[PDB]
Amino acid sequence: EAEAHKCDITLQEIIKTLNSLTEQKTLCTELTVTDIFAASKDTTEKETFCRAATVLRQFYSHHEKDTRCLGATAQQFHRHKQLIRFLKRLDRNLWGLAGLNSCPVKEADQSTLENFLERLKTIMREKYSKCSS
Repeated sequence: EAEAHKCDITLQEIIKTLNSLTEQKTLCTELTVTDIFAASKDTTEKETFCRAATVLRQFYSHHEKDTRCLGATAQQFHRHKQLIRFLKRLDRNLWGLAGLNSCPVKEADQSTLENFLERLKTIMREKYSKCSS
């Protein structure tokens, strides 16, 4: 394989991964991030992945080792480790498909990661239901 539309395999898999991070999105999503869905005009899916990929980088780099998401139990420690891994995979694949270099994320106020991930699942599914025809 080689001739095709990079979107059916790499992206459908990137969708199930986007839903995997939606499992623990209540205690770790209480950390305001940037809202990249306030002004979408000429931005396509690839541009929205490189931007959301930069914000996803700060999520797995800083919160990956923050007592905030940790909690105070040994069980939440093993579960948290699984969240950081699923993130690394979506940080290289989400924008890896975009094929971009710099992505100055900046037009956005302090939104809550709860509504951010919410719009991430809605955009991935709704727009990928027509990726292939």
